[PDB]
Amino acid sequence: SDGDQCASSPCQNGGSCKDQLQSYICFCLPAFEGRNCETHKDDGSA
Ligand SMILES: *[C@@H]1O[C@@H](C)[C@@H](O)[C@@H](O)[C@@H]1O
Repeated sequence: SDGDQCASSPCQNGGSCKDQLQSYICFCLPAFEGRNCETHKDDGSA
């Protein structure tokens, strides 16, 4: 009962949305980045 910021799935790139205290959190893979998982980390050779 601390606000629901996971109704329209704010996460992206198949990110997992989880309702947390105050705000929320997007659980994604280690190869992804960004607040809403919208930055595919494709480097490999970098
Ligand atoms: C939610 O967590 C993320 C990290 C991925 O494993 C998703 O497939 C899962 O549903």
